[PDB]
Order: sequence, then C-alpha cells, then structure tokens
Amino acid sequence: AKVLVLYYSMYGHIETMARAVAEGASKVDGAEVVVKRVPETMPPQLFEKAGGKTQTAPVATPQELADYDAIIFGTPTRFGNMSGQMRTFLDQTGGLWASGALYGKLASVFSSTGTGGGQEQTITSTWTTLAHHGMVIVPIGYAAQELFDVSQGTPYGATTIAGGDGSRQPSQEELSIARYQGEYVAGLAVKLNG
Amino acid sequence: AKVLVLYYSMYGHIETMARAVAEGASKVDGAEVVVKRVPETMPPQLFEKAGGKTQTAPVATPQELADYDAIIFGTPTRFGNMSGQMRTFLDQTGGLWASGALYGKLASVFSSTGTGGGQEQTITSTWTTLAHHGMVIVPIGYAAQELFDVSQGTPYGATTIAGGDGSRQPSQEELSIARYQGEYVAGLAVKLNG
Amino acid sequence: AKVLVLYYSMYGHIETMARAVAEGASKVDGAEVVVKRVPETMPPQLFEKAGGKTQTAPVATPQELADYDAIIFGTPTRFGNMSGQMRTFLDQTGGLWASGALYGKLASVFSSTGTGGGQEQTITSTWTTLAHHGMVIVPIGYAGGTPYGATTIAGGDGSRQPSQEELSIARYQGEYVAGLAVKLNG
Amino acid sequence: AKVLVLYYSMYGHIETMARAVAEGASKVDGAEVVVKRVPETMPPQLFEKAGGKTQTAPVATPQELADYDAIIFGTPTRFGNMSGQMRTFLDQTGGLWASGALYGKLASVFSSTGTGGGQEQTITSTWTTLAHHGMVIVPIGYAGGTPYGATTIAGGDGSRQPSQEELSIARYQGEYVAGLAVKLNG
Ligand SMILES: Cc1cc2nc3c(=O)[nH]c(=O)nc-3n(C[C@H](O)[C@H](O)[C@H](O)COP(=O)(O)O)c2cc1C
Ligand SMILES: Cc1cc2nc3c(=O)[nH]c(=O)nc-3n(C[C@H](O)[C@H](O)[C@H](O)COP(=O)(O)O)c2cc1C
Ligand SMILES: Cc1cc2nc3c(=O)[nH]c(=O)nc-3n(C[C@H](O)[C@H](O)[C@H](O)COP(=O)(O)O)c2cc1C
Ligand SMILES: Cc1cc2nc3c(=O)[nH]c(=O)nc-3n(C[C@H](O)[C@H](O)[C@H](O)COP(=O)(O)O)c2cc1C
Ligand SMILES: O=C1C=CC(=O)C=C1
Ligand SMILES: O=C1C=CC(=O)C=C1
Ligand SMILES: O=C1C=CC(=O)C=C1
Ligand SMILES: O=C1C=CC(=O)C=C1
Repeated sequence: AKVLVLYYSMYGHIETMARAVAEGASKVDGAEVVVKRVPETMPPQLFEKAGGKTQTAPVATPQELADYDAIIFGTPTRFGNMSGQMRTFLDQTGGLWASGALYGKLASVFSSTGTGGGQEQTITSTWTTLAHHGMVIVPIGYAAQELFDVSQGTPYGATTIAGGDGSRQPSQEELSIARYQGEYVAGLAVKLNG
Repeated sequence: AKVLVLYYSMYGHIETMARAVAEGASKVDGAEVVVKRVPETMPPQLFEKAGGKTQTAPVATPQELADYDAIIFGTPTRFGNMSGQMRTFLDQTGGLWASGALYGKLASVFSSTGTGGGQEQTITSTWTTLAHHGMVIVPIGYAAQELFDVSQGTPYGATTIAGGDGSRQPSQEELSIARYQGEYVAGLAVKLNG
Repeated sequence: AKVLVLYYSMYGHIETMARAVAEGASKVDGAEVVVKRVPETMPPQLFEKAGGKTQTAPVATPQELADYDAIIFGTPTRFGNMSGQMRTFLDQTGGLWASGALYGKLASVFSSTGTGGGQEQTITSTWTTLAHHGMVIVPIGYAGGTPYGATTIAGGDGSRQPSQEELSIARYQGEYVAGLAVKLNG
Repeated sequence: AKVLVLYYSMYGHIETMARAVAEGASKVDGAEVVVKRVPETMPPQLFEKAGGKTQTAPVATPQELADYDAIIFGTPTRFGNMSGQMRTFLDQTGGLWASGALYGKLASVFSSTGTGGGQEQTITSTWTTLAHHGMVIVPIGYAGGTPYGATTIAGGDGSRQPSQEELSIARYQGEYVAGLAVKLNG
C-alpha cells in the first residue's frame, strides 16, 4: 500500500511532525511511504523576509494524490482552519473529484498551533473536504498506551504547540503521537490494499 | 462481520431510513446486520400526545455496542445537532470509552430534516463523538452512479426531507442512497474483519 | 437588559463557572442577571450512583428563555458535544423557534472538560443550535483556552476545580455579554 | 456605521449576491456601505483557462478591515470550506489579530454552491476564523436555505443564476446586519 504524507509548513513545526508521521508509517511492512509538501504561495522574497523555513521535501502536484491508498494531511492552524496554502492546493483537486479518484481512500490529519486554540476546528474542517472526496476518515482517538513509543487530549489527529513566539519545537511526547498516527493509518492501508 | 444500525426516530422517517440502510448492508455476504433503537426519553403519555410513532425494533443497551464491527447511526436533525435521545444514549458510553471498546470500529451516520437546514451539521457533529471513541468515520461522498439501485448533494451521509409538516415520506431516490450507505459500510466491515 | 445564565452541571464544574459568569454580568449597570439550570434527566438513583453533585439553582422552563435579552449557556463537554441534558432541553424549544421568540437575542457559551479535548467542538456545535433560533453569537476572542467561550479543565479524574484564571475569563465573558445586551436593549 | 461587503467570486455567483447584500444594507439610514473583493491568487492565465469571470470591484487590503463596524463575508463553497483565495486573504490578518482591531465588530457570512452540499460547513467554518478575531457573529435564522447565512445554488454545471428568492434573502441579510451595526455604533 502506498501512503502519502502531504503537508504545509512555514516555520518547520508541521515539517517535523510530517517526518514523525512518515517514520511511524514506515514501520509497517508493505507500506511504501512518501513525504511531499504543497507549494508555497508567498513570493520567496516575502517568505524569506518572514523567516520562513526552507524544506527538502518534493512539491506535490494535485494529480498525483490519485496514486496513493492513504493520504495523511498536515497543516498549521490558521484561525481554526487549514492554511491558505493547503486550501489553495485542495481547491485544485476538482478533476480528481469528478473522476472519483480519491473515493474510498484513507485520510487522516495532523496540525500545529501557537497556543492550542483552534486545533480541533482545523482538523474537523479539513475532514469536511476529505468527505467531499469520499475518503474514509481516520481519527486517532485515545489509543492503547502501550502502542506509543514514549510512555505518557487530541482525539482528532496529532498536534504540537509552537508557542506564542513560534520558538517551541515538538516534544518527544507529541512526536510519539504523530508516529503512532502514521503507523496506525499505514496498517489500515495495508489491511485494505495489501 | 457484525453491523449494527442504531437509530432514533420520533415520527418514523429515520426508522424507514434505518430499514433501507439495513437492506443494503444485508446484500453483503458475510455481514450480519441487526437494527436497534435508542430508548425514548419522553414519557409515553407525552410521546403519544405528540403523535409519535410506535416501533418494532428492539431497544439497544449502551454496552452492546462493543459487540459490533461497524455501527451506522441514524438521528433526526434537531437544530443542527443529533437528537436529545441519541445524545443521552451516547453519554452512557463512558465505560466503553474507558476500555477502548469501540476503538477502530467503523462508524457512519444518516439523518432526516424537515426542510434541509442543519443536516450537514447534524452529521459532522455526530462524527465528533465517534472520533472520541476512536472510530473510523465513513462518509458517502458522491459514489459511482451505477452503485445506486435507483438511477439518479449529501456527501456526509444519507438524508431525507420530512417536510415542514412532517408528512413527507422518504422517496426511492433517498432510500437508494441509504441502501448504498449500508452496503458500502458493510463491505468495508467484511474487508476488515471477515 | 435581562441576562440569563443557563447551565447544566453534573459534578459542579459548570455550576462554579456559571456563578463566575453571573458575577461578571452583574458588574454591568442596567443588567438584571438570573442563574438557572436545565433539568436533570437522570433519575436521582442513577445520578447518585454516578456520584453527581445535586444542583439546587432554580430550574428553567424552555419557554421562559423568551424573556431575556441575552442567554449565556453552560454545558460540560460530552465527546465534543453538549450534554444530553442540555440537548434534551433545547429540543423542547420548538415552540419558541416557530414563533421567532429568540430571534436576534444575544447568545454565548462556556464549557468544562477533562484533559481529552473536545471543548472547541462542544462550543461551536452549541452555536449551531443558537443560530437556528436566529440568535447573535458572541465569542470571547483573545480577551485549554479558546476564543470561542470560557472553559475549565476538570482533570481526567474530575478532581480539578476551576483555576483563578479560568474564573476570571468566565467573569469577563459575563461582563462583556451583559455590556452588549445593555448597549442593544438599554 | 460603516459596513463592508467583502467577497471572493470566480464565476460571478457570489459577486451577484454581494450586490444584493449591499443593496439591503443601503436601505438602513446611517449605514455607509462599501463592496470590495479579495485578490485573485491565480495568475490571470490560469483564471482565464478555468473560465473565470474577471472581477472589477476594488480590491481590499487586509488591514482596512479595521475601518468597518460590520463585515459581511461572501465566499463560494469549496469542498465545505471557504475558497483558497478567501483563506489566503484571512491568513494576512495576523497583524489585526495581534492588535485586537476587529474585536467586537459584527460579522456575517453568505455563500454559493453547486447542488452537492457543503454550504453549511463553509459558513460555520468561516465563523471559526471570525471568532478568533473576537467578532460578533450574525446568523440569519429563519427570516438550499440555511439559517447560517444567505446562499445560492449555482447548479452542477455552474449555469444557474441566483433566484429572485435567493437575492431577497441576501438583501435581508445586508439590511439586518446594517441595522444592528447602526444600533451599536450610530
Ligand atoms: C495567520 C495566522 C493565524 C494563526 N492562527 C492561529 C490560531 O488560530 N491558533 C493558534 O494557536 N495559533 C495560530 N497561529 C500560529 C500557527 O498555528 C503556527 O505558526 C504554526 O502552527 C507553525 O507551524 P509551521 O512551523 O509548520 O508553519 C497562526 C499563525 C498565523 C500566521
Ligand atoms: C426540536 C426540533 C428541532 C428541529 N430542528 C430542525 C432543523 O434544524 N432543521 C430541519 O430541517 N428540521 C428540523 N426539525 C424537523 C425534524 O428534523 C424532523 O421532525 C425529523 O427529521 C423527523 O424524523 P423522524 O420521523 O425520524 O423523527 C426539528 C424538529 C424538532 C422537534
Ligand atoms: C459522557 C461523558 C463524556 C465526556 N467527554 C469528554 C470529552 O470529550 N473531553 C474531555 O476532556 N472530557 C470529557 N468528559 C469529562 C467532562 O467534560 C467533565 O467531567 C465535565 O466537564 C464536568 O463538568 P460538570 O462538573 O459541570 O459536570 C466527559 C464526561 C462524560 C460523563
Ligand atoms: C474547488 C471547488 C470545489 C467545490 N466544492 C463544492 C461543494 O463542496 N459543493 C457544491 O455544491 N459545489 C461546489 N463547488 C461548486 C462551487 O461552489 C460553485 O461553482 C461556486 O459556488 C460558484 O461561486 P462563484 O461563481 O462566486 O465562484 C466547487 C467548485 C470548485 C471550483
Ligand atoms: O473523550 C473523552 C471522554 C472522557 C474524558 O474524560 C476525556 C475525553
Ligand atoms: O430549524 C428548524 C427547526 C424546526 C423545523 O421544523 C425546521 C427547521
Ligand atoms: O463536492 C462538490 C464538488 C463540486 C461540486 O460541484 C459539487 C460538490
Ligand atoms: O488565534 C490565534 C492567532 C495567532 C496566534 O499566534 C495564536 C492564536
């Protein structure tokens, strides 16, 4: 089964989370995992002025989403919605919609916030779009503690706190939940698709 | 795989929908389908005064939800939320929550409204609760037309219009979508659980 | 202007928050504030088995909601929705709905939760209902903190009591809503 | 009171609705109404390839939103969210957010959709953002019809134009919001 971790990050928090999701997914024998980012929509001059972080991941096209059995979407919280960059990218999936290209495929979502507020709304409003595509939506609930690789309130998807100033980095507790999410979704993908 | 169609109905619209969901689910070889209702919370005197409809389905207990591989929830729209009866029943699932009893099981939702407004919100706010339980959420999207048994804008779950006066009954077009939802969810249940 | 603080509480957390909301609203000249609860739907036997804290505020009827200029609704988070008790109560407001009785009145929401998340969804899914009644919805913005409404964290075991800061935010919500009610209604 | 009707439209449906909203708002004595659009983010080449209807209303800056007493936001339904263009625009209001510039101002939302559903989710997920800014949210209630805000059905092929009834509801939304803006701000 093929698993895509598709993300947008301005300052690297979601990028670090994406790498954790991919790490967990890679634990599943038979899962082929790929990490890509959506295009930055800001001119590079403005992105650099704003202290945006450069990233090694390849840029996804909308059309290539059709190639995967599961897609795990990562976005920062922007006033309780997904980012404009992710929204703009998803608005380019009308062709896939019309052909049924994503119907029945697995989808799951992770996020990041400065100070917590809005994270739930970001995830559930992303689910809405995934449902228009007919995707099967995978929340994380509160999984059995022994399934997390770090011993230790986010049932919709993994999250991390960036701090009011953006300077906080994901903790190992937060990354462990992201790794669980990837492993769990990839396992489902293999169970459904081989 | 065992599939529960669990519903609340005051005037029979959701009951008719539930029967359609169950009919579709029953098409799947290997799916064992059962239909139950949540308890009425109104005293019978008031229910009868209000013109409520008597129903043959057995009354579910909260604990028995643990016995199923998939649960398809039906509720009328009450100001854009599930009914009080369904909410009250789900509030009795704390024990299941604590034990992980519903984690990873399939869930899907159908509804009914008088005049359309609120149906989307009813379904997505029901999804929230299912996600706290760790259930895998199955929207219906816009499925391939040849999969509906009646040739013919509801991607979250099947719906029906009861009319402002409650006198409209589900059309065959609406029931066909409910039947598709049951068949689709039961197929997934068998693919995951045998 | 008349302000109703209308709440459901099983273990007392929302009850404590409701008192704070009312205190804040009472700081506003011209605001007449009343605190009521929705009925418990559980038989007392089952409420007591569950370790409930018996509520003694006056019980509101669904119909009296029409008498207020602003209503501030309190509910615990129950798997990211309002409680069944609050939902059952609101399901009895169909008569008001039909008559337009709450149309244009102010509404605002506060909640309580354990440490599991869901509070944001509880508040926003409560807003949906208020909108069907045509109520004007008042979030708190950036005045487990959300801009949607005041919250308190009760702890996984329910033993935490609202913090000083959480009660201050609840007081602010009452004061702010009551002020808007007076600006609109005198 | 100053009322901004701020919209995004690709094929003209929200543009037509915005004109109606503005007409309604303009019926209110003391309301000063302005209609602006958010920038198109697509290069014109791609907008034209997609059959877009070139928009000519003045383009709003994110910062000028602070100048209004009420803002009525229009966006097409894009898989149950606002459009990427409206989202990109709102993502540029962080400077206002930090300064509290929109706090307490009135907000209301209208939308357009094909026949697929999602309009309710578009409106309510737009409300979330408005709440982060501390805006007071105005649904229309029972004054593809929703109590959340005016809508129009564009058809599966986009060829339907707003109906007379849909434009009447849009006018009502503008009139109602503008009236509340004048009651609050003169
Ligand atoms: C326009 C804008 C809106 C924001 N809205 C929120 C918010 O609603 N809640 C929050 O806690 N943080 C908010 N933030 C902080 C971002 O979520 C934070 O920068 C992001 O999670 C960092 O992830 P990244 O490094 O992957 O870009 C916002 C930031 C911006 C620029
Ligand atoms: C308290 C209450 C609230 C309602 N809210 C809505 C609503 O938000 N939207 C709507 O279109 N119909 C609404 N209705 C109509 C119900 O959805 C309708 O009675 C129901 O779908 C019938 O299903 P049933 O026969 O299975 O009970 C409401 C009815 C009641 C009693
Ligand atoms: C049925 C049920 C569901 C609950 N769901 C959640 C939840 O989704 N998230 C959460 O953090 N706490 C949850 N809780 C814990 C309650 O929110 C907490 O006990 C409640 O806020 C107490 O408020 P009260 O003392 O006013 O009743 C739940 C509790 C019950 C009984
Ligand atoms: C990316 C995209 C997603 C869409 N999603 C939906 C949808 O979820 N439901 C719907 O009924 N129509 C949907 N539509 C159709 C639009 O809502 C319709 O073309 C739009 O309302 C037109 O408004 P405008 O003319 O102002 O651009 C979508 C269109 C596009 C381009
Ligand atoms: O979903 C939840 C249920 C109960 C609780 O305490 C926390 C979260
Ligand atoms: O919001 C609504 C309430 C009741 C009804 O019948 C239709 C809509
Ligand atoms: O989800 C949808 C996408 C496009 C459209 O036209 C209708 C619905
Ligand atoms: O709503 C919010 C916006 C920005 C931020 O940094 C934190 C919260």
